[PDB]
Amino acid sequence: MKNWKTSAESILTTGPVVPVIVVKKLEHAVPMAKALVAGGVRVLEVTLRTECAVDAIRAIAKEVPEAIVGAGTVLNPQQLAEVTEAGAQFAISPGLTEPLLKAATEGTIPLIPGISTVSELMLGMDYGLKEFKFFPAEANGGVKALQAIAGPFSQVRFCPTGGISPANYRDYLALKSVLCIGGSWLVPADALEAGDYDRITKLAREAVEGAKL
Amino acid sequence: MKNWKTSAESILTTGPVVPVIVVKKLEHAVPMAKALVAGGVRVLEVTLRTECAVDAIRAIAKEVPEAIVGAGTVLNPQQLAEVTEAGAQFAISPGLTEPLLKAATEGTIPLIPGISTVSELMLGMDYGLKEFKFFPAEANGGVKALQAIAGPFSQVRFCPTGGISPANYRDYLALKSVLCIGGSWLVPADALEAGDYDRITKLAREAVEGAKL
Amino acid sequence: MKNWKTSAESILTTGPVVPVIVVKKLEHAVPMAKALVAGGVRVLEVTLRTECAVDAIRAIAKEVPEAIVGAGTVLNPQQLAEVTEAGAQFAISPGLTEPLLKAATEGTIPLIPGISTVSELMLGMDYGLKEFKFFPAEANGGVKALQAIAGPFSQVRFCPTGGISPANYRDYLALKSVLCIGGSWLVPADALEAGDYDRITKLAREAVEGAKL
Repeated sequence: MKNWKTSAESILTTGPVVPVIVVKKLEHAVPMAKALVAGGVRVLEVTLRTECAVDAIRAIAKEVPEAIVGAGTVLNPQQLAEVTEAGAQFAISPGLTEPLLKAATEGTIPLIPGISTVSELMLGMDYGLKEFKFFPAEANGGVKALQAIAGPFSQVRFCPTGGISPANYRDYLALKSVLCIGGSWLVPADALEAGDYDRITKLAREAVEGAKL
Repeated sequence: MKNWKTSAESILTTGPVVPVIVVKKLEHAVPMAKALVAGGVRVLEVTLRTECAVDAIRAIAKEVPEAIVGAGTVLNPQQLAEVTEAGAQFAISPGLTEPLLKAATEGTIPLIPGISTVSELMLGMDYGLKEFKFFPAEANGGVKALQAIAGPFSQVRFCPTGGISPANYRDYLALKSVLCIGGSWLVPADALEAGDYDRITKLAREAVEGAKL
Repeated sequence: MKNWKTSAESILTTGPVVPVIVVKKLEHAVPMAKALVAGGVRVLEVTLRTECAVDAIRAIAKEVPEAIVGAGTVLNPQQLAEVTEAGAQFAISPGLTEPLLKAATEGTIPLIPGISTVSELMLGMDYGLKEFKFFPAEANGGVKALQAIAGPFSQVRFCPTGGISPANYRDYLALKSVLCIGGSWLVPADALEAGDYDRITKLAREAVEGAKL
């Protein structure tokens, strides 16, 4: 993608786990980010699901240069522009649309959009995309659905998200078409409150080590 | 929606159950409508699946003005225009398309379209819709699928239809994102054959009572 | 379809099984095709998943006149034009897109595109299509998903492909909405590589026989 200095591919190959973060209290954002990085996890997807999401991205971009912070739940060009202005290095959407694909490919940061069907995948491919999220992974029919969906497209790569846990992420990572998975367990909503970051570091370290072979 | 004097939201918040109606003999339409209204069920989806469907909508709008009569299985702008002219107060589609979303938003009655994936949901959201049918519910993976799909979208509301019955409607109604469900069991064929409209009134009454809490 | 001398329907009604072919070695294409025809299987889908695919289609169209050869994995107008020029009698795609639907209906050969949802089906129906692939059949939820999806569309017909084998093709063929199925087992990759043509003829004959009643 000519307008993207950082490729979507590089974002996904950084590590085997991309945490799907929901941040309710802004003050927890930076420490949380540092804790994840200290555990070996650098690509951070801050979902636009709370009022302070954009401000958390901005704060993490400024105070934690060691993170590759991005946005999640980007639903339209308007939000895409807002997270870009805030410093997102990448954007994730749970699905795709023509206006979002047009705005993203014309913009400066990579978009890795979710798909659930081959038709949706083909529409992203019409805009030159090769990297996608497979969301909701389990609900779309998990590993087997993903193996079927990917069968006719040898060059495509995914980051399945949705119902993935330490119990099954290895099943996904074993696939040739999968580069990494998205998960919510590295940052327990209740771990935030009270200032419990060592817990988060530990979980991240275990996620990374549990991913090998 | 600026062109819609009756909102899509008000159609779905009217009651917990929207009967999905397949009218084979025109003469049954009006008495069936009155019987459903007597039992407290007023939002009536007359599917464009039988030859007399548009005539039933027109007869119900004329003889049972208190019912909120609408059309179902609306597949394109041409059908939407026909049911609108016939007196439909709302239109339901099993899936969505851009010309259908465009024609609907340019028109006078609300469209509540079905979606099965987040991408389809996002395309509806680009036209500013917030109310959707989740069809076919069970085959799309039922409750869990809907819970995964709805997780990143806090403002959207659904009316799941497809495989819902007394056995499981409460499961769907309990979700925060669900306002009502679509079902076919309120109008049994044998009650019509018997002219036992009281059976239909009773079933509607039970559907509504069984939905509380 | 006015620009299609051969209807999409005639393609699907020719036989109960359409082999999904992956030809790695160009030299094996013609005798493979003759072996399938000798076993009673004429509609051949040569997928655009190998470098020699378009040449295989050309060689089969010229040399095995009793075969109805077409292309598979057609992803955009460019590929459609190319297989059209090489002699394909039909095109199959794993999903659909407006550009693909528009180029196909303006063209000379039938496109039977795959769908997974009612919205995808409706988009195809906006361009006048009545015949579709249901891909990936099993991952989409198999027979039940297909039954639910087709319930509101009495005129639509399908060719399910994806996870279908002798163990279950009968379950699909028994549906009133199914005209035939697509499968990969008649042409085992290892038989094509070695030139086991009597084996291929035998598998084809068993496929056809096992499909009755």
